[PDB]
Amino acid sequence: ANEGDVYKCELCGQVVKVLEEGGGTLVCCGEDMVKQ
Amino acid sequence: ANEGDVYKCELCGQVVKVLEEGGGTLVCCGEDMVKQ
Repeated sequence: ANEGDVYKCELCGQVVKVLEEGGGTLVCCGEDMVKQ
Repeated sequence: ANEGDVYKCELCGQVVKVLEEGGGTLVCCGEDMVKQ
């Protein structure tokens, strides 16, 4: 994901902002978080 | 996780901040992110 990017969990509605970018895929509730 | 909380992946260094709180556990590189 990228810096400044905002991700959401469609299962629980948790939302995060990417502060430091890295090559891993962000996961929550065992599903891929969705880029906003 | 809580609003304003910061999480990091110890494998790829990806750093996120929680904008909206949910009950799920944040995962990256298939591992639980660490609460900073």
